[PDB]
Amino acid sequence: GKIIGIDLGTTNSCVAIMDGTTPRVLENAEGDRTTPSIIAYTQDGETLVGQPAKRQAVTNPQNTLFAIKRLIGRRFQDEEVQRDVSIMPFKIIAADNGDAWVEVKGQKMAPPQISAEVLKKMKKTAEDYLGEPVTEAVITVPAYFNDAQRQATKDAGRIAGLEVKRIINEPTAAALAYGLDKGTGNRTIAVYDLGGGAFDISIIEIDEVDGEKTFEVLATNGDTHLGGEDFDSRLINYLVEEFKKDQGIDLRNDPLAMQRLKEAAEKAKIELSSAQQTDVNLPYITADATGPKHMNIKVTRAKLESLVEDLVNRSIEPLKVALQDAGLSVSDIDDVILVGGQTRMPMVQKKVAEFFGKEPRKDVNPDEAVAIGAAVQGGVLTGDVKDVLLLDVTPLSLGIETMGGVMTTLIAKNTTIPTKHSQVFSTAEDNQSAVTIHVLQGERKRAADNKSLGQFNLDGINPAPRGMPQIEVTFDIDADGILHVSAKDKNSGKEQKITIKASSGLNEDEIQKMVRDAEANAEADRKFEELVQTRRLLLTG
Ligand SMILES: Nc1ncnc2c1ncn2[C@@H]1O[C@H](COP(=O)(O)OP(=O)(O)OP(=O)(O)O)[C@@H](O)[C@H]1O
Ligand SMILES: [Mg+2]
Repeated sequence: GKIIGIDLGTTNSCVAIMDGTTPRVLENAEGDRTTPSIIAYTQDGETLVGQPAKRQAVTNPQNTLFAIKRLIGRRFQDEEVQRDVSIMPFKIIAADNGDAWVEVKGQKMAPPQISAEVLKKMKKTAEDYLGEPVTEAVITVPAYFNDAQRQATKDAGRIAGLEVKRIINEPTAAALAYGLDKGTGNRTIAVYDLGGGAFDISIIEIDEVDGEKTFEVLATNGDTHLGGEDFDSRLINYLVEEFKKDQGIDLRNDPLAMQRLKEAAEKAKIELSSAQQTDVNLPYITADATGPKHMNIKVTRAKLESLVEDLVNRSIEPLKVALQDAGLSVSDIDDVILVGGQTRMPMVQKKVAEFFGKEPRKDVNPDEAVAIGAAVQGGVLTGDVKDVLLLDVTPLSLGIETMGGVMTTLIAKNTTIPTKHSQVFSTAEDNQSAVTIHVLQGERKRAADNKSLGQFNLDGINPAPRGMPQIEVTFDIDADGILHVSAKDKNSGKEQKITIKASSGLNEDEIQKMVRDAEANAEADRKFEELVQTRRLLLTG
């Protein structure tokens, strides 16, 4: 029946549901509206999830899994995974197929199996509230997730016993949450998302026309090196160096001490969003030949700000890029929305307010907006939420080059995504053994006047006269906006394919110029195409 919305976070997860017109964030059994994305396998053979796992992490470093979102859908040889292997206290391994897996108590486990434990806890939280079984869910992912990362997140949902009705990206979710407020129509917003695992900025248009409120992503980009875990690392390094200065001991080779220090550092960071100073007090942190040793280090907000200032400042250039990619000025941004617990740092809030020249909206909850928006999307699917449309359409026509230097369109401009279209082409010359698939974007009929998106060859064509071979070309744009182009020789069975990433933005100013350019050249483009036609469309070598 009902469709729950789940924010599956690097650090914390959250589940919400539509209660008629208003979404409700649901509390787990401890009373908490968020649940740590932490999974622990205990000595006695049971699996802990959430705060119970978090509480015993410091004593069970090998078998307490966290930050698995950094691994989900990734290959073991991925740079981020290799970077992750050294710092993580649990064992990260290569699966037989090369994926990044984990090993706990001799058991090899794929990331989706681990994240499924967190999603199952979100599901029971909802089932407890509703008093009925729950199986339909909208699950969110970062806007920077690729196909493999999205697919692995869907698999995690299914392993949790959920029907994954939709995946949507976290900034769009936040925008749906904000867009519930009154007076939010026909505005451009900036979603500044500083979570545990990454920084992400999205520019989203919320328009209201003929009673329908539409949500469209105009630009997005992210940086996984600017997340709250990186803030923690700066403070941890400071505490390590300070303890060496104070007592001549380097804690880095002591895993138990480093786990306690990581937890204390994060708590000190959080406290310094409220206070001007805090005390990191860790008794019996280690010992040497002269007995036990104890840590007591005062950290001021000014010191923390000095340690992470570069991280905060590195979030500004991604903002400038997103605005360039949307073709907008800061003066076009009508509201700024902060998402993510790391945006509660006063320094972050001031830097964002300074850049946009306006205070971020304070009626958006940075810890819950993503889950709320996922629940809104669920309400759209059931009909509980009316007059709301997530708008994702192609900005420009997409096609391939055919004989005579012509652009042949496979997907027309303004086609709703996801979409799939195929057309059969043939060879231009007798006994042609290969064709070149040149993928093009734009509105002109001359292939050379459009943008080239990539190209690949299909060879192995059996000898035959021109026009006889049947080459099926398929364009498929998936829900992640990624364009998949394939060419298949129907008589030989051979196929080749490429993947084309989504554009980082949609610049309507420039798109409309291109459209007007094409309209201004419409008759000239027709005459060009017509006498090329005087020679099933054909492909050259
Ligand atoms: N009051 C605070 N001040 C500063 N940092 C905070 C505060 N509260 C939480 N954090 C930090 O925010 C981060 C967690 O934020 P959040 O729960 O939004 O992440 P997430 O959604 O799980 O991550 P992602 O979006 O990367 O999947 C952690 O680094 C945590 O230490
Ligand atoms: Mg998040």
